Amino acid sequence: HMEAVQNRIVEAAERVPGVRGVIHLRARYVGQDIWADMIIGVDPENTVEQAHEICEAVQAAVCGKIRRIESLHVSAEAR
Amino acid sequence: HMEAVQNRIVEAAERVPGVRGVIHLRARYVGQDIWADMIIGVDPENTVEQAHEICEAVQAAVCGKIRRIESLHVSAEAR
Repeated sequence: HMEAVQNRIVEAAERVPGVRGVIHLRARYVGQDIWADMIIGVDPENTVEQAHEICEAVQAAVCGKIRRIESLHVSAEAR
Repeated sequence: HMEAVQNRIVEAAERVPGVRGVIHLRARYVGQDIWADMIIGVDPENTVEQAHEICEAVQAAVCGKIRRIESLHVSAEAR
């Protein structure tokens, strides 16, 4: 039930330009809502500002596809 | 007592090349040891890899100056 949602989250993140994998995804229910935290991989040669833009793009992409999510935080690490 | 340690932490971080402020510092005692978490500001045009190197440098600088610290995590955001 949750694994199906986790899979949809990872797939949505991986379709955003600049994502080099999902390093980490924590997702849990608060009532019927999902609260999640994730770390994406990015090109180490991207700027801090570009990494920020990719994170934002993932947040928007994931939240737009998975409507039960009411909190999502995305950070980036080199990969 | 803790504020004096927090001040030493911020000052140690600010002396590392590439640090553009301390955005966030949480520090608490676990017994006599300090466990801390901090966010530094960095140039948005630095690479992800450079930001990583600055974080490492801050970790080493802070831990070397403040000997009671037994856990320190450092991350970076644009500023």
